Amino acid sequence: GAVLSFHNICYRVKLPVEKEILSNINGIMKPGLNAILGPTGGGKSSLLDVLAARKDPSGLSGDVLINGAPRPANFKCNSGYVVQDDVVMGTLTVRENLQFSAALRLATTMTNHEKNERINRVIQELGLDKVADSKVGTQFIRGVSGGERKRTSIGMELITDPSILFLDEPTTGLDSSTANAVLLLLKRMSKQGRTIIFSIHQPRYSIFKLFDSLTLLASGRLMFHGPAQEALGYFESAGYHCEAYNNPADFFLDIINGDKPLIEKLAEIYVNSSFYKETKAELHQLSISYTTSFCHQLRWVSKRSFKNLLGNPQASIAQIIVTVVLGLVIGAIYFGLKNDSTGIQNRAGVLFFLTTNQCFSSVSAVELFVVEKKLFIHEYISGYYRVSSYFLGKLLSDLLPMRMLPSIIFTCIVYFMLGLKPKADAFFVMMFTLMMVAYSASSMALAIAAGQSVVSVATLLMTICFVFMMIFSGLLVNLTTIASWLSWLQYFSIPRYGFTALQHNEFLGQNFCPGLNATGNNPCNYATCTGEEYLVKQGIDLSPWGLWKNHVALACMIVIFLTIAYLKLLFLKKY
Amino acid sequence: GAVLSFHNICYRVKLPVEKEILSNINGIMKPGLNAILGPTGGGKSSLLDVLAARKDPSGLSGDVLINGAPRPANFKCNSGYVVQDDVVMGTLTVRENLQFSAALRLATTMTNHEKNERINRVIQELGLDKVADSKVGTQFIRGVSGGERKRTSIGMELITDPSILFLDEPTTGLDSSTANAVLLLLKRMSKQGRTIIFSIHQPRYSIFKLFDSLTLLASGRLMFHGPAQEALGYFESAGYHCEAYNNPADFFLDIINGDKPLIEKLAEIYVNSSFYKETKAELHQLSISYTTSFCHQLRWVSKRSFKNLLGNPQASIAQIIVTVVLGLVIGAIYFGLKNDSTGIQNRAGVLFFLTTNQCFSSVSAVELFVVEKKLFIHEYISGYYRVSSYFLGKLLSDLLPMRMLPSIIFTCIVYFMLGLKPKADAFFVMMFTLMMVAYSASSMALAIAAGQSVVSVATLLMTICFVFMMIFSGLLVNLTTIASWLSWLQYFSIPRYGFTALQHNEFLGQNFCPGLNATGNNPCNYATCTGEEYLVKQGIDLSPWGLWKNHVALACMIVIFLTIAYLKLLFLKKY
Ligand SMILES: Nc1ncnc2c1ncn2[C@@H]1O[C@H](COP(=O)(O)OP(=O)(O)OP(=O)(O)O)[C@@H](O)[C@H]1O
Ligand SMILES: Nc1ncnc2c1ncn2[C@@H]1O[C@H](COP(=O)(O)OP(=O)(O)OP(=O)(O)O)[C@@H](O)[C@H]1O
Ligand SMILES: CC(C)CCC[C@@H](C)[C@H]1CC[C@H]2[C@@H]3CC=C4C[C@@H](O)CC[C@]4(C)[C@H]3CC[C@]12C
Ligand SMILES: CC(C)CCC[C@@H](C)[C@H]1CC[C@H]2[C@@H]3CC=C4C[C@@H](O)CC[C@]4(C)[C@H]3CC[C@]12C
Ligand SMILES: CC(C)CCC[C@@H](C)[C@H]1CC[C@H]2[C@@H]3CC=C4C[C@@H](O)CC[C@]4(C)[C@H]3CC[C@]12C
Ligand SMILES: CC(C)CCC[C@@H](C)[C@H]1CC[C@H]2[C@@H]3CC=C4C[C@@H](O)CC[C@]4(C)[C@H]3CC[C@]12C
Ligand SMILES: C[C@]12CC[C@H]3c4ccc(OS(=O)(=O)O)cc4CC[C@@H]3[C@@H]1CCC2=O
Repeated sequence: GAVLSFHNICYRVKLPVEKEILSNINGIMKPGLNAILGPTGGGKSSLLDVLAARKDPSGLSGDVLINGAPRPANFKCNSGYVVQDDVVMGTLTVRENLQFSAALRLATTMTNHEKNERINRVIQELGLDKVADSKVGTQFIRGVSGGERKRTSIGMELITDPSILFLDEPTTGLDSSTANAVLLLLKRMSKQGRTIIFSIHQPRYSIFKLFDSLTLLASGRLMFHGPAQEALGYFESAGYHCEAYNNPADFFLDIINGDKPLIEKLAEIYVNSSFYKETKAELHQLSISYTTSFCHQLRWVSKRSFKNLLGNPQASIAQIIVTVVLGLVIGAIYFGLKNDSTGIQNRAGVLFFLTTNQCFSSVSAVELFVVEKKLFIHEYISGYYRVSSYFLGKLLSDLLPMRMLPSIIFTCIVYFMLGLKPKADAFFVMMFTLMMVAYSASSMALAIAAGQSVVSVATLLMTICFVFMMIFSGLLVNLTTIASWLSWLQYFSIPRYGFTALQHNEFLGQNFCPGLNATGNNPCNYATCTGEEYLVKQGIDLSPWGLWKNHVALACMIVIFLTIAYLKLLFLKKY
Repeated sequence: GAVLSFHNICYRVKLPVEKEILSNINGIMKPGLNAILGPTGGGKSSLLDVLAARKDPSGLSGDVLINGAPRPANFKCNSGYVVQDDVVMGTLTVRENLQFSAALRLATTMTNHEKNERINRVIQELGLDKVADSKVGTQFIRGVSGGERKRTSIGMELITDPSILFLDEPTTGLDSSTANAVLLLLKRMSKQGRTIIFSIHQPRYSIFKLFDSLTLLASGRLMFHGPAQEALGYFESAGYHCEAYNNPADFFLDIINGDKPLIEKLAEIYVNSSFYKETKAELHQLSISYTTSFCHQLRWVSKRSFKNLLGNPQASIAQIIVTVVLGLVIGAIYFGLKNDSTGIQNRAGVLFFLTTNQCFSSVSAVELFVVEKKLFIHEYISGYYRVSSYFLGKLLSDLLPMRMLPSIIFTCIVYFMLGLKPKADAFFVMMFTLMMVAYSASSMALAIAAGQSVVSVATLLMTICFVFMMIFSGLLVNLTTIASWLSWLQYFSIPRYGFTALQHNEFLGQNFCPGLNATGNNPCNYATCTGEEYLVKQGIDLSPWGLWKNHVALACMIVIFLTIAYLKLLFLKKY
């Protein structure tokens, strides 16, 4: 089968400040059951990642040679990597997660019936039949414990039918007789050609027999590499005796920890050993395309995020409910506005609140998008889909429906309850304008929080930007008294465009005076008797170009921010 | 030493829907080294909690008898409980955490020098000298690994000099030769009278010798209880043989898992065993005050939260910085307001924004308070302090300084930059009013989010309430057109009181007309020529009672909400 091999592996990590993890490991793997066993945080996951082509190639001083020839281009297609920290999506069922992996990472012509057959096979083999359709962990719903979740994580890669396999701590938290079941499964599979590579913590001596090739790492340096049955012989020759300890693994790990630095002494002793010579001799003897179409990747990512949204209420149902309640409350407060000395303040207040609420709502959904960062990274480097597919899928999942909906709710209730402009064109223009401001706010939210780690800083920055934009809306300050050298910032406010468009189609045919015919017989200034005078004092144009110009400014903002978000994703250091 | 004993322990957990965890355990502990070893999620933490008096006594059908006499009142004073999930505060150093525990849970007359001596002793013994003053984990700052963190958690109770000790999975993630160090320490201590009780996952056969009394739990039922050296004899008699397996613990746990339900068969076999008779025979043979003063508990909790705030920037430094920047920006935008046709809109906008920003800021700090819920619960049931002490400590830590500060910043910048009322009394009234609204918003935040689990729902509810309150502020809707049967809600708005008080001392001596002397020669209505006419149209009283009444309404809201928060804490199911 696959014969991975490496030569002079080294690595460095930037703390301008740099360190070395993994100092100079020289070794060969083989088809069968290979292993990496060493002290925690000594270089176990690091080496596994480096072998899996999952770290930035600005540190692997050295190489990797599959069967001699360099890493084939489909290497990430032909191998599975079981992560160490359970990147399984919490709001789905187990069977749906496995369906997801099977649908994306397998062939196309395979009938769905056979995919389900394989899924049931994995479900039985991993010991998951009871929780097969249960719900994985969530903050609201307590879910299956680590055992079932980790077995889910392992199944997600086991379903891929890989010809190479990688695992990082496959049994951490698995119960003693379920870890044994897992490893007996692995050993049974590792007799058909699959080259298994994994780390492990304190295996049982029964497990220890199953191994073929063993590798000890402690503080980067390679300590031993050879068959597990001769690990004992090596240490026995180098002045140690087995019989005192009964589980070889503990004898090995105690030797490392002292049961003039020792680690270097062990390293320089190994480099003097015959195994090293055999390693060097054979080593010198020896010397992206995705599976399924774009439409399919789009379909399946969109469906998964549909399921996630329906499963998560605090961003989907909570928003709709608070929107309905606010619509009703506002319909009650300002009910039946009067064309009177109060109508101007009332109308400006209503329009400003609708606009600013449409703006500030978008933060919740972008938080739900941000928390997917690590999951997305792991799914990408594992070769699921293209970046563009993930992007458009998330768009059609959340940004399209959950933001198009509240605007319809708000207009359909408020508009006729509050007695705004009574024609139809004004109704639909209000509806469309609210849609536009919602989408633009979402786009800015994405472009700010596309590629960020922590959700609290993203939220803080987003709220700061939105506050700065709404300060320029036009209600809080009369825009014609802002100084000359600061007015230019008025063009950068989404609420400005939205609120301006809303006022322009509302105030246009209005007059707020006791009797319009003979209220001008005493034509005092500072009167605002007609609506248009109020519109002018706020600095707004009157020909339809004012309204449509606001709309096109909003559309341009949408497109620009979406492209910026896509670029921040594409160039992100996806490692 | 202490001889805990129990009889007919049972428990139930409400899923109106109920289950049984821990079915009918009957057993004795003794001074020395006792243990609980059984399959994961089979009843190991549950029993330990029940013995530790840490579950609601609506399920312990049965009893616990220390040396025969019932549980003494200082039982939570004389025992330490090492939790399973690392409730150590992430933003402190290790030595400061241990100082905290030593200062609260030990005597008073002990000189601080000796407390530090004990701390160094524990630091050496637990293997923590290197990270003794490092920083525990944080999102912003990567921190010491679980090994060091778990040793910190264990030290926090080991410093108490307890005459009884409890541990739940003391070694999960500890390195093989550090787990061995921990357990050799425990065994060495368990020869001086301390009655150690702990669970464990897959101990080594070397460790297995150290035990004195063993206890196997699998699906609630008691499987075996007797010395670890005769556990083998029991199973050997009941048709099993040891030699096939080399680590007794794995032989035991494999027997449970099948290496006609078996679990009940084992239970009914045990109840027929001689050990059961000895247990029954001896069992039938056998048959809160805090340490330090209030001032001291207050001092130390306040100091710890001081350290936490300084260590956390996103709620302490970020707020001050954004406040300064907003102060400068607002000072620039409205610079030098004019008593002119725009002054009314400008002034109302500035005052409304200041008020609503003071209101909406309080959410961050209350989030930081909410995330302390589980930590507070664990520290209370462990007998650190009184509830009132924790409450007043958190108040003097966060609510006092971090909310008193921004108001001073805002007034000192904005007030003179924007040319508001130019006397001093108005300056200080604005300052005091902003302080009051800040405190009232914080109080409502606490009373809403005192005793809540998830931070996202608390934030959502809080923002909904704040939005509903500001809708009634007076800028967005003219309060005299709200219907009769909804006006009463105007008294429930903090922004209403704050904004009203701010407008009342500002608009009072003002007139917004071209030339005041002969602008009334054309006395048209809908003019708002003087400020007071604007004040009246908004429905505000003019005698000083308007201003002071707003202040007293705010003070009453503060007191009411603080008492409500304290009651929600006190009656909380602190188990
Ligand atoms: N990205 C990183 N940043 C900072 N330090 C790192 C980074 N990667 C490794 N290190 C450091 O290198 C040392 C070894 O890390 P390593 O990844 O090999 O532990 P590990 O293999 O994952 O052990 P385990 O699998 O049990 O968790 C660690 O002490 C760690 O501090
Ligand atoms: N408060 C509870 N609510 C619901 N179920 C519970 C509760 N306490 C226990 N259980 C149930 O009882 C079973 C056993 O729980 P238990 O506490 O004994 O696991 P455990 O001892 O803590 O195992 P481990 O220590 O490794 O975590 C679990 O399956 C759990 O679902
Ligand atoms: C019902 C209306 C009037 C309440 C106002 C909206 C807020 C307060 C309500 C509306 C719907 C509610 C949510 C409905 C469903 C769930 C799922 C549950 O497992 C946890 C609570 C949670 C997340 C609720 C939290 C509170 C919530 C968001
Ligand atoms: C990176 C982000 C913030 C880029 C900001 C670009 C925005 C502000 C740009 C994109 C298109 C631009 C608009 C293009 C056309 C018009 C119509 C014109 O008669 C007035 C200016 C106006 C309305 C522009 C204002 C600025 C504008 C809206
Ligand atoms: C638009 C303007 C005002 C944005 C203001 C952002 C400033 C005030 C905020 C944004 C993100 C914040 C940073 C977030 C994380 C860290 C890392 C930590 O180890 C030190 C504090 C530090 C560096 C914070 C300091 C305050 C900070 C820089
Ligand atoms: C739990 C929450 C909603 C408590 C609500 C309490 C509020 C509404 C209470 C607390 C203090 C009260 C105020 C105390 C004093 C005055 C001054 C008086 O000349 C008019 C009534 C007025 C203004 C009261 C109105 C009601 C009031 C504001
Ligand atoms: C209340 C409001 C939503 C949120 C408000 C807000 C929220 C945070 C804030 O500052 S912040 O520190 O929380 O970042 C300031 C403001 C000022 C006005 C703004 C709106 C007026 C109408 C509206 O619906």
